[PDB]
Amino acid sequence: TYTDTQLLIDGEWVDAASGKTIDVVNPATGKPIGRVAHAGIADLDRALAAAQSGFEAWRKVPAHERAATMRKAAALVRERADAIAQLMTQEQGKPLTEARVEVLSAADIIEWFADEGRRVYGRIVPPRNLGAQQTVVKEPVGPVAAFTPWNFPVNQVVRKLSAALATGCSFLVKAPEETPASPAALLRAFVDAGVPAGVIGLVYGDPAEISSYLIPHPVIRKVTFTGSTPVGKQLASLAGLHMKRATMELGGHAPVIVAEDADVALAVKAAGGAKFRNAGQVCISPTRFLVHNSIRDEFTRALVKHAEGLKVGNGLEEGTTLGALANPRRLTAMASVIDNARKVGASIETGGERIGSEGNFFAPTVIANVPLDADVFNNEPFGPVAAIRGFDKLEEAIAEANRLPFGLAGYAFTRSFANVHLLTQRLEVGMLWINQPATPWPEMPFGGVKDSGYGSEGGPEALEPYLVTKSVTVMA
Amino acid sequence: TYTDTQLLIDGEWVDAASGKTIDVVNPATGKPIGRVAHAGIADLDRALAAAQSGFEAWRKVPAHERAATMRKAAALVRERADAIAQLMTQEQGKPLTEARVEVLSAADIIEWFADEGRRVYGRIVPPRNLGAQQTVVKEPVGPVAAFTPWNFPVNQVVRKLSAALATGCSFLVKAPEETPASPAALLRAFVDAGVPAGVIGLVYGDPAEISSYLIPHPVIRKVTFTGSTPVGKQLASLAGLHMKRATMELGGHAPVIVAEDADVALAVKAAGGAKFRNAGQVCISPTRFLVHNSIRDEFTRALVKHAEGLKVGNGLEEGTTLGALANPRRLTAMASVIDNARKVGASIETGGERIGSEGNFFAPTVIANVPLDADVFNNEPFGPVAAIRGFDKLEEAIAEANRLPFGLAGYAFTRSFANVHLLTQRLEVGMLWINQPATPWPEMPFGGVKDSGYGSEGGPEALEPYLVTKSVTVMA
Amino acid sequence: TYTDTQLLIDGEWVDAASGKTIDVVNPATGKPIGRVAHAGIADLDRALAAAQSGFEAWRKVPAHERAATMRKAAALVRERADAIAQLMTQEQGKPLTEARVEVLSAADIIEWFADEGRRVYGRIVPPRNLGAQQTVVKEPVGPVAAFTPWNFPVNQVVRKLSAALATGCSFLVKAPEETPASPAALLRAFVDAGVPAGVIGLVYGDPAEISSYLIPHPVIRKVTFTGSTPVGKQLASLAGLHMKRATMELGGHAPVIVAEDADVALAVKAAGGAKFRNAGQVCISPTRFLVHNSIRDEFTRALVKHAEGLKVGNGLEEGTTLGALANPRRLTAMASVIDNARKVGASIETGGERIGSEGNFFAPTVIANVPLDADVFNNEPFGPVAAIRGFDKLEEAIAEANRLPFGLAGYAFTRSFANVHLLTQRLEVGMLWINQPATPWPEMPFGGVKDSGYGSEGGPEALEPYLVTKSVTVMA
Amino acid sequence: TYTDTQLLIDGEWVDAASGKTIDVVNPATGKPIGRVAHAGIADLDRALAAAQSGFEAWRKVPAHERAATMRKAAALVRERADAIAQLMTQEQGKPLTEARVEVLSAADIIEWFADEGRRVYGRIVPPRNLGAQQTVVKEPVGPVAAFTPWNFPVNQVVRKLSAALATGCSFLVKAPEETPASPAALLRAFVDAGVPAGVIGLVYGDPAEISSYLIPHPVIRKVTFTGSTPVGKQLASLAGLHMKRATMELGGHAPVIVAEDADVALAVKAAGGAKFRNAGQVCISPTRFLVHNSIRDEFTRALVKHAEGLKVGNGLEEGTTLGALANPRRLTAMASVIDNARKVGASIETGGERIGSEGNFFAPTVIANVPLDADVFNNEPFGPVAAIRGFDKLEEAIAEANRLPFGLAGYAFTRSFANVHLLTQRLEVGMLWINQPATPWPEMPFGGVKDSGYGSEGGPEALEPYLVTKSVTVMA
Repeated sequence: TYTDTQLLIDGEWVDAASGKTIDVVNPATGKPIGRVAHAGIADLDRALAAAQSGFEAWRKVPAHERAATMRKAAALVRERADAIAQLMTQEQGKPLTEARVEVLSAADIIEWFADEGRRVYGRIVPPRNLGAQQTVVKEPVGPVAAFTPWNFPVNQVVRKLSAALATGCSFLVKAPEETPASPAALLRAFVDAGVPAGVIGLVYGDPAEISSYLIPHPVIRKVTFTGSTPVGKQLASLAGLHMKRATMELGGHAPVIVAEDADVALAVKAAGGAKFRNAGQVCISPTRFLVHNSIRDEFTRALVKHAEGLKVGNGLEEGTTLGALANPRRLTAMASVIDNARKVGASIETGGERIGSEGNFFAPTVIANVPLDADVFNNEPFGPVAAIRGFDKLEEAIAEANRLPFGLAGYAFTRSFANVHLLTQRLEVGMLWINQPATPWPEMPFGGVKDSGYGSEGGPEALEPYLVTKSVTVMA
Repeated sequence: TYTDTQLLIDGEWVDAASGKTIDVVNPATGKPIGRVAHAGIADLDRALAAAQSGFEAWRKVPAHERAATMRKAAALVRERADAIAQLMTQEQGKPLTEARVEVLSAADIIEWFADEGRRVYGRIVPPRNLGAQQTVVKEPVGPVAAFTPWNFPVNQVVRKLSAALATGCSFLVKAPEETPASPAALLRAFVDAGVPAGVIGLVYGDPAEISSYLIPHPVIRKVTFTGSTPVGKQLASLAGLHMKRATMELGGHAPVIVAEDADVALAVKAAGGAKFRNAGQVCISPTRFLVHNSIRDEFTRALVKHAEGLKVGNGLEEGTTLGALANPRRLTAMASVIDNARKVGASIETGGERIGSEGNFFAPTVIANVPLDADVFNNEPFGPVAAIRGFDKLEEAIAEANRLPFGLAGYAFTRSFANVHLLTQRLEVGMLWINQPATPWPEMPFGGVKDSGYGSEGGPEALEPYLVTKSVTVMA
Repeated sequence: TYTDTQLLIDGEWVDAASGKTIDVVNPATGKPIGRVAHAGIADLDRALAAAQSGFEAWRKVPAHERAATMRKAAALVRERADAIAQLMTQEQGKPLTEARVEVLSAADIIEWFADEGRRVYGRIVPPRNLGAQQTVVKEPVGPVAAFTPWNFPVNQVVRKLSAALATGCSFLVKAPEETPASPAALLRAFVDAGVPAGVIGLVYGDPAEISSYLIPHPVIRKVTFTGSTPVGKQLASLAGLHMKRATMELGGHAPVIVAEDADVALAVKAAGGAKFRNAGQVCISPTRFLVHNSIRDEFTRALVKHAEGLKVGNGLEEGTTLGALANPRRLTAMASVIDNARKVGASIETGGERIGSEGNFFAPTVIANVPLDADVFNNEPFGPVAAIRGFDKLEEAIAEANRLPFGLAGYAFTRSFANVHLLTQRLEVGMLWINQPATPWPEMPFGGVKDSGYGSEGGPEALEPYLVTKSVTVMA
Repeated sequence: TYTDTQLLIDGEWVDAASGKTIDVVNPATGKPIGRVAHAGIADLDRALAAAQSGFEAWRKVPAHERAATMRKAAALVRERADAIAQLMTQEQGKPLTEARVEVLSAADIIEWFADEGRRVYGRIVPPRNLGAQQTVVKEPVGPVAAFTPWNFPVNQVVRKLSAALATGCSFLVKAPEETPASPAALLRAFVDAGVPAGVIGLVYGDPAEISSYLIPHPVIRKVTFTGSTPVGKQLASLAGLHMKRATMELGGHAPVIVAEDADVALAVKAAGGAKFRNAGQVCISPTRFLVHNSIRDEFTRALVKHAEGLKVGNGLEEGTTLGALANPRRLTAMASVIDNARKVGASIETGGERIGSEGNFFAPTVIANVPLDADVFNNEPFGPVAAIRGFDKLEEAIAEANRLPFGLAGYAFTRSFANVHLLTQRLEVGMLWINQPATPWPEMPFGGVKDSGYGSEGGPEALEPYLVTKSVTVMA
């Protein structure tokens, strides 16, 4: 089974006013599995009024009470994690084992942010005149509009929602029409835990119509988007025209630097595992493997061996470790990336093809001998493709790593302090993981640089985009 | 004496390749006093290249060395304060005494920021696996494009410049064509102190063309603009379209709430004195005077008396306490504000006319019986005009204070703790001063909310728009 | 019912080696209710070995796991709060309603410290040479010896224990022989929640023999004591002789300043309620009431009215609001304080006598017209006695407030910002509460100044006495 | 030239009421050079009264004014660096070049602390009831009694003095009778800068009698001592008996771990150079050289060569790189250390004798084949003596590094990240420097663990022993 999804407005699950719905298909099959309410402008006016009213309510609830309510939502997300994961796998394609991991960590994230909300500290500044008190108070910015994409239906809502809620903001999210049930199950946990009516809202419909209406509207004080770099540029431009606070989490093109002193088995296990996680459909997925010439061939073979050991299948089989891609455009885009690679003289080491003629299954693919003008080494592939090149000198790996307008994550494998320290200072990324896969715990900052966007969704830094800082000076 | 001003590119004071200049007028007389170079695209290209190199240089200079270099520049600014102030008054209109105060407070800013650059701290997070070290590191964002207005020619530059230098970014500023010499003099103190070629640049010319070229350019990593709300919106739109970090300090419309228990005489002294400072051409200037009805008449008359005491004349003549407005557009703008007040039934209690027929002199003006639809109570007048309205309940004054889309500064006068705490919580402003005029020290955050923009220019918060946060996790 | 109490050593509840026990009496009755193991030196050697081994174990458990374990202990303390409170009332005398409040808030404290342990942050310092990394790491100091008194058997263990546990330290507490069962029930929750063997230890016996042995012993790296000022001086002296880190929470003598603009009903309700809480047996209990002459008489009558409305009785009756004093020396000391008051010419307004001839019931007592040489206005009474004097000028109240070598808490009632600000800057206390009773939440610092001791048991500051800070600089 | 030194009391350089003096010797010659006033109880009484008044004064001076005053003092210290260094070398023994370095680094300290005084921040805690404001405020503790040793006469004073002045405490120091003039000269820079009468005081005399009088005295709120472990224990015992805040910087015994992958030449240059700095009379001097057996012989010979290169002679003669030891007790102490090394079977590889028959000259000495029971490997030698021992496993070196009750500084040389991280975690020291000598900058914490005491003299942490934390909760 798989349920139809409704809008959440003012504490109620409701149909759109007009009754219109959008069909939802299972990517592993191509067959309808349900429908989602298609909101129009009238449903949006009701969500906005409600968000305003919810903000006036929520900002008055003391932080410790807000925290206890959020921890209650978290316990419910944990309990319902298998049922929610089954919804997710069906609508998005990832393996059930991966969906379960995603939802359980959603509960972890909520819990950390609930406690963070109690530690939004102000400051007292030693004054220039002892007869005055000089303070810096932090307070919530107001109603937030969030736009979240399909690759992690739950986890891309959960950080934004948790940070908003921990600060005293209300929250109105447009989630993906193609993966709508698992984000709605997340918000249902919050409604059941006692977050009052209007603090949270959820809508689905025509993405352009919704974002063009919410972002200029005077109820909304803060906008947050995660998605593609070109769509973000369009939304950050609209937000700027209406002077709205904005954060953006966009495309990455993560380099992997395998230094001469690297453990190779480890690199392959850690970066290769990470590459094929959610079929490469991750803003932090390692893409450009820069491997020292001394071990390049050995690395390339071991990666090929890892790709070929993946069990492609419908994500509901527990043994499936590579599911279908999320939707048919991902096939088109993977076909295009692989064509261009062949055309520019790269070698397709394994994979490189659609599997079957039903659903969106594409084969895990490793490209070697990749020239620098290849599409895969310039545009974000966002799919189950690795591209390998060699280097001699660590300084040339770093410059390659920094060549692109992205961005976001980077990985490396090395053992010397000197290399760790050099990669730390020089690599143009928001997050760098060395000798392990990505472990984006909620207490670590998470966000990009350059075209990958700005603002963090972890650590205390994650609260700041939702806060206003106010200087107060009172002469006694 | 008044000097002609050049562009600063890659260590060198130079003319524009085209040789073009713009005439500089003294607002007190209407008479030409000098000229400034009118930069074109070609000179911007050399500034941008120089900025790139300067960033590579300055990012490598240890913070304690950057700090000592910045502190020398500040010592130079102090040494040259009379000369700088003389240039400012001539080009901008303010009295010599206020110019000197601006220039000295510039030095105070540079010093605080010099020291703050040494305290851009990272952090170490207790890890989930004890074999890994989880750190968060702070780094400079990159080359900055800055755009600054004419109201405080030196001070609007210095906070942006100081922030950028303390973090290790390079800095390219477009300063006002109408007030070129005093900022160029500030920049010349930094060159003479030892800031290397390319780290700082200064251009003048057509503002639209400079903005449109610098903001989309891939060398610029971060944009900062101080100015009016409409231009900031156009600039933030563009920044967004090209995914640039942006901060904005825009229009204010500061309410002043004089409560039933206020010390009226202190209220007149503090907020009257602040009103006519720089002839009200200040983003935090008290404008909407909300006075409890019990003391409204007493307050109006005392404010009228304070306006009448002011000595209007040329800024070089000692005695002068209110100079000329900075340009002919401000006179037209004041007559419109006053014509509208009268049209809508308000009473001009004093002032309200041009003085003489040469230069930009406007009498200090107090308006009462102001209806809620008068231009002065909706648009930022940015001029030597106070508007007074009465209230009965503090709650009504608070709701009026929040009514407009602006939210920069707020003022109040009251003695009860409960009202301090209420005002602190409820007022939608970035900065609030109670029982005193504004004292915007560099250690205090300084920035807006709503249509007044975002990002702070004081406190440790002023460094954050100039920094990227990198999560680094290394497994042993 | 009421249970006999054992030692906790190495995960096991055990008798002392020798079999010796100490009888426990109910203060409301004077009758034996049980016994507690009397530890000797051999039991201490076993506790110390175990604490060493527990420290090596606990310091290796990642913080998030430590937190989850502590939150589990907390949920068990919450569930068992009524059963634990019944033990407490019996052995200590406080009303059951007060005992329940104490234990429930113990669970709150644990939960806040569990999350605090995850936020023990290090720092990265911008280096003087870019080739080095300069860091500040925080790590646990080691095995802690804690000595806790009888007035709040559970809450004086719980803060020390929680802070130790959140930092990675092991913990060995000597709890009170006269109130031993409710602290043992607290530690039992931690054992049941999965804190491993030896991380926590609990012993009872001859207070001088235990503290003389634990404090010099090389396993113990940190000592913490809460109790009387003269006993602390002796223990801080021993700790200093063996160079052991020490914190001390000692006697208070809390002033209450009721200013001329005070709400009187509120002052009486808030400070009077607080005075008779746990029969005045609290280091923060308001003792010296300094009331403005204009309302002194009205305050004195309303306090008398509050004291006379207390229902004296055995604490197990739900309606009892003043229980018996904790032990027979409290009667002797209250007899002495009241004698001296009468002798120096003070007036006993109500109470002043033992009630009955069984148990330790003393009457709630209010003394007025108190000269400055009266014992009650110099030595900490630690019992159900208030002492009232007048003042004319707020500055004279403050000097009186600051006259004594204590210390700890202070209270006031006033409405003006000016007074709030003056009391804030001038009053020599660790904690100041204004227009309310004490609400010592775990997120607020808690500790004294002067003879009241040093170190805080709340806020992040509470972790620092358990941490070592290490500067690390590594040249690449 | 060398000058006689006086007491500094309440703004005035004065003699002791008794008129007594102590002779000051030049350690390089044995010859008298001057005298210092020998303070008695009566002069201490005037210092204590003056300290009380000075505290009342300085606590009222806004932090930005305190900072500017401190920065002037620092500018004076720089101006007078040759003169101060001349006094130091004469009285203390170190070469002129090292004295000048000490004096200049003093100025650097004062400046950092000046700036840190402006950033003693309080905080605002999200409240449990929104009608209350919960703040935590920082205040100066009160008058300080400081006791400082002869090894860095100016530098051991300056950190304590700077900390105390930045927080707003007053300061009374007993400096070394054997090296009086250079600290008095430092204190004279603060008097000439404008620090008011009473805020700073300076006495000399009988150390025991001064200590016993100042520590129990009710004017003294905080004690700080730098010195040997046995005297610190006696002083901490007394501080404790009178419930005074105390910090202690005591004996160190720094291990140096040269790992199998070390750069041996850098190891010799960094830790050899640091060994003979101030002829090893430093609390963080490398002493126990633990060298991997593979490179031990290479290391020993290179260190012997570096010791042999040093130029022994009077500190005023240029060329001199190792001066005389500071007093005759240090010669006796070195002969004992060397007599014991030889008795226990170690080999003296170079040095190990007195040079000449006048003054306190000792040859730079390297000892190898050192058994674990030799005095040099258990007691702090505080002299120009390195002891070398080999190891096979890094784990054995780490367990030796931790074996002693001292734990001040530690050094290592290694290239692998895993060893940096291991050493960082496992070494029981306050400060660790890897691949470089010690660089104790004022922004880095500086303090011990175990028998080396407690409290930091660097970083923001250096201010915390000089501050009290006050929780303030005000209900509207």
